[PDB]
Amino acid sequence: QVINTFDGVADYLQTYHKLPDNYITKSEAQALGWVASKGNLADVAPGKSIGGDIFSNREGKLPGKSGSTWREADINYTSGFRNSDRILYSSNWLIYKTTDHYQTFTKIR
Repeated sequence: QVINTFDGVADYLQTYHKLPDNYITKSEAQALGWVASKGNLADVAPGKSIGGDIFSNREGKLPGKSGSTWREADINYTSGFRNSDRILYSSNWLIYKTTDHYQTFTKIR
């Protein structure tokens, strides 16, 4: 099976300290041919979801420890345009969720 659910990815991150093999950055996706406005990710990178890019967190929505960095990954993606579901994970593996395109977050771990 493909690890792309909230619990599946949350557990993987906290245990393996990295995203599963089905995640690729936006820049890797783009170089493969992903064109956001065409929603072709599943055509150009079968089985992959966007994940691993740094999330800025300038709006102070997520709780940053002094030297921590936040990263994000798409959740529940299989085909077409990207959805609004994302998993947010910190340097010390704090896990947050958003289902409203980064408007609001809730802790899941």
